[PDB]
Amino acid sequence: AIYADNSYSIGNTPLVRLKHFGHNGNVVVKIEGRNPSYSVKCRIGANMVWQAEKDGTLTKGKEIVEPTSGNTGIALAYVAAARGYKITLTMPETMSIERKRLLCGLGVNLVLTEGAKGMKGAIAKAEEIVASDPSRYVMLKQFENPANPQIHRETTGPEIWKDTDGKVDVVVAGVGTGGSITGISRAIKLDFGKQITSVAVEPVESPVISQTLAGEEVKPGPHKIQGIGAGFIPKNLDLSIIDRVETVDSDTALATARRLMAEEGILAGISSGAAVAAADRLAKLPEFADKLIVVILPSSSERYLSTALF
Amino acid sequence: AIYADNSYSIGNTPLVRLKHFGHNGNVVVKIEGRNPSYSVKCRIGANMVWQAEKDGTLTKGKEIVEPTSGNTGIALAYVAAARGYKITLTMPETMSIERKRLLCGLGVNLVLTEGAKGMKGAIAKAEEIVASDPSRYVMLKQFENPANPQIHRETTGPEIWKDTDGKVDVVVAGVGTGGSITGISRAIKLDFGKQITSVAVEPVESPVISQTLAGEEVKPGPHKIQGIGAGFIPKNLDLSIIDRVETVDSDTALATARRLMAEEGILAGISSGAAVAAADRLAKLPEFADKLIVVILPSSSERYLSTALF
Repeated sequence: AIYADNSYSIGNTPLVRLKHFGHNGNVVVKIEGRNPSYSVKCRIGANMVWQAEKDGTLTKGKEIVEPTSGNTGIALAYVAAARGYKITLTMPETMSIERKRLLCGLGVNLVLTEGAKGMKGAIAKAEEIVASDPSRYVMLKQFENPANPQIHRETTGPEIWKDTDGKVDVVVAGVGTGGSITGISRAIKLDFGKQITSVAVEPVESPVISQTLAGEEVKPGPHKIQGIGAGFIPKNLDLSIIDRVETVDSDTALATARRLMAEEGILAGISSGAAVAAADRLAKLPEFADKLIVVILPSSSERYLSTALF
Repeated sequence: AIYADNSYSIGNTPLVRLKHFGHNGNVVVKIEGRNPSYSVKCRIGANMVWQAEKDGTLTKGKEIVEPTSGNTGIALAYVAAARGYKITLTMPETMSIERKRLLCGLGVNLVLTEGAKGMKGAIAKAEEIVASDPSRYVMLKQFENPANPQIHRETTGPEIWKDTDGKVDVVVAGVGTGGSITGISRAIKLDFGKQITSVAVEPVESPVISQTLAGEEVKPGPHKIQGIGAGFIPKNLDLSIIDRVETVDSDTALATARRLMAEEGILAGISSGAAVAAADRLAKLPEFADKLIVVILPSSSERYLSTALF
């Protein structure tokens, strides 16, 4: 069991039962912080690169270009270093010094865009760089790349099946790309044939999945629950497998993350608090009393030291 | 496989083969960053508490008091929160705001000592608090507590045996408490009967193990390789099982940690770079050419963002 590089070490993350949430230990958490670059995204960083290699879109000498400095950026940086690809990440010039230093540390070619242009500016610039030499540059496209949910179908979902001996009844996950909830859900429902309840979590400030499914006007808004609430329905969110949508507000998500730290001794990120708050709400409905609820905690706390968490 | 609290989730950390160090892949690293609170110390935080419980020194209502804010402090904070103990950590008032916020986040009662007094002040204060109500307060004493090396004999060492199918020939580890090298060494040499080479790593700036074994004057010095080089021989360093001592300087340790990041896509801490630099030196001696060298990387990189690493 020696990994040939750090990309292959993804996953096998542990399940920890919560003591101060749910009812008689019905809430259980999957610690995705225990990963090569400390987020759930390492699984997709790995698989998107592996997949582009197998299909010939990524070859020796080609360079990766992605508009991200979040978990996905960090994940692709580590994979690119592990597997010997150059990588450029585009991002607004107003990003954190810590994040700059971290990505630069991982050997990323950092391309800062105009502050004023925000995400839009960074995405446009990524596309511009690719356009300039399409045979040289490859954008992996986390929101739409099927390799994203597929890795969760092959690893994250079977890990949950196995660690629960098939007893999982409910999976609760925040939605960014939708990869986690989609892949996990397909694994449990389709590969293992169990009719669980799949619960998507989104910010009440930007409840676009809830609005969409209700046939209402889609109205995104700002929130502080980083990693989720992208403000649109991503292609990697298979709405067909979603049974339920829970909205959580930023303050509750933050307070819940602090509670996980101080009461459970679990170092999770803001989105982890959002996911647990939703799971805790379900866990205290009588309908979920005898049900084992498994919650994805996407990231670890030291990543949020600069933020409102602390 | 559901842990009853986060203390039980320790270990099972992965081995990753290095591409840009050693010779024909003879250097392999154990990623101790993949742990509940992101260091090797979580194993001892867990076991010292478990052991004090089993021997009746830690009971419901008693409070932990330790002079540490490093990895051990963070480790005990998470265990104390997971298992429902109050904890006070003493530390110089000049410690980092990040570290203050992190420990405070974990629900620690932080006791700041006089800047001028440094470590000495914090240790004295810990002892003072314990003295004031010895039936209330318990100090676990990482430098001398046998539960420290014992956890490494029971988990870390057998993990290395198993992941290498008994092929490990050399274990390289930096020494702080000496727990890692001691426990691992006892496991492999005594429990599994293989005559490996155990290599302690210390800073050339404070080479007290080298001085001691040579019968020379012991002369500690400041260095930046955090986690090692305590400036004395700790009781939990079993010198009997040490075959070799490698000294590494701070700059090389730092540059080596940056190389691990940028060339291997491994997010390790300063002491991880020190340990790899020593292993790389051994790995390029012909005597170690056909030998599998396993190196402990104690911590992950985001813990060193404020530091000289970045």
